[PDB]
Amino acid sequence: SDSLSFSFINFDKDERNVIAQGDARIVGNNILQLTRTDSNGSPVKSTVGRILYVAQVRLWEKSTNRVANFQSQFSFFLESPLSNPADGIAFFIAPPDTAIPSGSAGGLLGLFSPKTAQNESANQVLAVEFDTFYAQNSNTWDPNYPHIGIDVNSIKSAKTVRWERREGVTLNVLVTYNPSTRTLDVVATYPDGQRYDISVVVDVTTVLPEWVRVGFSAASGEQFQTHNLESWSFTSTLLYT
Amino acid sequence: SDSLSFSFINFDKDERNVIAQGDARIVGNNILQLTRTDSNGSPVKSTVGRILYVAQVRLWEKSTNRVANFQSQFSFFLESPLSNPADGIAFFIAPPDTAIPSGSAGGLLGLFSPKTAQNESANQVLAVEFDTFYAQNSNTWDPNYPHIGIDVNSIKSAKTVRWERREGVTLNVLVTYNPSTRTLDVVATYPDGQRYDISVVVDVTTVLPEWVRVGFSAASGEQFQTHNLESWSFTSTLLYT
Ligand SMILES: CO[C@H]1O[C@H](CO)[C@@H](O)[C@H](O[C@H]2O[C@H](CO)[C@@H](O)[C@H](O)[C@@H]2O)[C@@H]1O
Ligand SMILES: CO[C@H]1O[C@H](CO)[C@@H](O)[C@H](O[C@H]2O[C@H](CO)[C@@H](O)[C@H](O)[C@@H]2O)[C@@H]1O
Ligand SMILES: *[C@@H]1O[C@H](CO)[C@@H](O)[C@H](O)[C@H]1NC(C)=O
Ligand SMILES: *[C@@H]1O[C@H](CO)[C@@H](O)[C@H](O)[C@H]1NC(C)=O
Ligand SMILES: [Ca+2]
Ligand SMILES: [Ca+2]
Ligand SMILES: [Mn+2]
Ligand SMILES: [Mn+2]
Ligand code: NA
Ligand code: NA
Ligand code: NA
Ligand code: NA
Ligand code: NA
Ligand code: NA
Repeated sequence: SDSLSFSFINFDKDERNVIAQGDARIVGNNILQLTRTDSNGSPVKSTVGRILYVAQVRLWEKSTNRVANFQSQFSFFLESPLSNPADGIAFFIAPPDTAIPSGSAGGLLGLFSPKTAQNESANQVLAVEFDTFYAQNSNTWDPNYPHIGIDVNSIKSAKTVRWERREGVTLNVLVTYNPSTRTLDVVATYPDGQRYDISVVVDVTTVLPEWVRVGFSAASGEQFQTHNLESWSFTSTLLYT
Repeated sequence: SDSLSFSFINFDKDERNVIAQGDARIVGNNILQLTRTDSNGSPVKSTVGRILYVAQVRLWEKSTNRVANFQSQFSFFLESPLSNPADGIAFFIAPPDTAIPSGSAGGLLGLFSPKTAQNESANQVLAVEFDTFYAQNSNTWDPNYPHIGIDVNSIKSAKTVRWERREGVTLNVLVTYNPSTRTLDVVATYPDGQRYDISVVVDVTTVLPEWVRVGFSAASGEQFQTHNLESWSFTSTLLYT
């Protein structure tokens, strides 16, 4: 598998190529609703939902010293009646058998377990998070404001940028990885043009195994909001260093 | 799933995204060998092997009047000690649960059943075949020469072009479907530039279900040859009519 690409303009309730985990489901109006809702569509507490694309990605190959580039383009929106809505949505990459960890319904975003969430040697997760909940006596690892972060085997982001959450508004995101510069970059844009950029140097060959799956995760703990993925397109190609 | 693309520059023995059927196997030299060989690598009688890509393709959608384009580019070579090597290799599209039919190890190319092989209403197969065996008292449906054919729910090709088999030589093939003209085109070239073209008008929405898998099939009956797929790339995008 030297390359893979796919796109979802919207989401099909009869989709065949998506592994859904936890509370994730595709709605009648073709939106991927990651976190659980009640029967009126209102967000609920203590929920994780994730999706992965079914086909595995060859992220790198040691025998040929190849590493893949990738791009992930997606749009999402969040809704909540709360002044401190939680917890957030993330694009992520993990081993193919990745499953929702225990204790992840909350600030761990469905991605980490409490005992190991800040121990990089215990994890294999690369993620780009949109984090709306940052209370300093609880999400102690966060900066004290809403933020976009790049997470490298830890819920404490390697780097963040201050972000503004906008109730019901769709954010457009492009995540790219350049293996020649080992740079993971993120550009997020709201409809009025407000832009957010964050990037880190990261060697994926030390973070993740050779074969991975890619997808999204979201969670709510005591505070809550819906996490709605509208669309997603992904591409990856193995390249020589 | 609104688009899918993938590429195999060669074949990984540890590939994750290929469904292998029958005798198909990936060699230590990264070649997909569709038909069975003995302990010395010599081709044998009465064998079928097929592969499908794991991710399903949405080829069309009735309720929205969408139909997908597709392109499939691939290379293969055939080897045999026989004067009448058989039976051939085909790129094919079929329902996602497609399995090797009984009686298909021979001129039916792993694609059709003997009692229904020329009854279009009984089948759901679109294929581009490279057919090396054409004995008129046996493969009665074939022209009396080696040929490339487009098969629309029948082993009797809707159209063929005369072809020359070249022992051990790689043929490079591009198959494309244009939904706006309903045209399926095939262009095949040998390394010296010798070219073969064949095309048909076919409405895939009357041939195949909305979701399909794509792949290759090969078979040998009483006469035999190896069928070696070297590389394959595919793309499909679902579009409005
Ligand atoms: C009001 O909720 C805040 O205060 C509570 C009492 O101290 C905390 O338990 C609570 O933490 C949980 O919810 C948050 C927000 O969903 C989540 O990030 C965290 O991991 C816990 O699940 C929160 O700080
Ligand atoms: C010597 O093989 C030829 O003659 C036999 C007796 O007439 C046929 O049975 C035989 O047909 C089988 O093999 C061919 C070639 O592999 C295959 O195309 C066909 O479907 C049968 O399996 C062949 O004509
Ligand atoms: C971090 O994780 C490693 C690997 O699982 C473990 O051996 C180590 O004890 C952990 N360290 C801390 C400080 O928790
Ligand atoms: C062709 O197949 C159809 C559908 O399976 C069947 O009803 C019909 O009898 C067949 N026609 C033949 C064998 O001539
Ligand atoms: Ca947080
Ligand atoms: Ca034949
Ligand atoms: Mn954070
Ligand atoms: Mn034929
Ligand atoms: Na692939
Ligand atoms: Na909702
Ligand atoms: Na798959
Ligand atoms: Na995880
Ligand atoms: Na051979
Ligand atoms: Na006939």
